[PDB]
Amino acid sequence: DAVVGSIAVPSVDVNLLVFKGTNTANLLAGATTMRSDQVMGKGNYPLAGHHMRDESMLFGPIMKVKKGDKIYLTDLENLYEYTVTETKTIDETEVSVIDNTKDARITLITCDKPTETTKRFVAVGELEKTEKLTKELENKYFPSK
Repeated sequence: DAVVGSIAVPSVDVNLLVFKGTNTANLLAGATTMRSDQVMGKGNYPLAGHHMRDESMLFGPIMKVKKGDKIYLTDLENLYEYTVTETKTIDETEVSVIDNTKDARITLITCDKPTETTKRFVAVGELEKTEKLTKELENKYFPSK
């Protein structure tokens, strides 16, 4: 499989699998990494997720994310907790929001519409804490089916 872990935003009912690489195959599977080099809990961790007509799917609901909602990320070894600090709409050409940073952060990227658009909604969250993933934490923040 191409799964590397999970991401969860409980305030907007987002609970998805994280895939390695943003390609046409992984488009509807879940959240997808955008750089080959990005590491969880370190630098910038950009993730892309499609905005479908069904607003509840994938990264659709992160349109309604506010600061400072929690974003949970895991590689099934560690639980990485981020806190939303900025939400914005940008043009798709502004690739700068994908680049790595010195601060530990997560960058959620989705289309601002389910239709064709050159505009992207971006949610940035700063890392607040890191801890070992346990059964209880996994089931709490990344719960099943």
